[PDB]
Amino acid sequence: GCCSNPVCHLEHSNLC
Repeated sequence: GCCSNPVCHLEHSNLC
């Protein structure tokens, strides 16, 4: 998932 992703977590460090 985007949240457990690196880049997608970077971008979405909100959710995660």
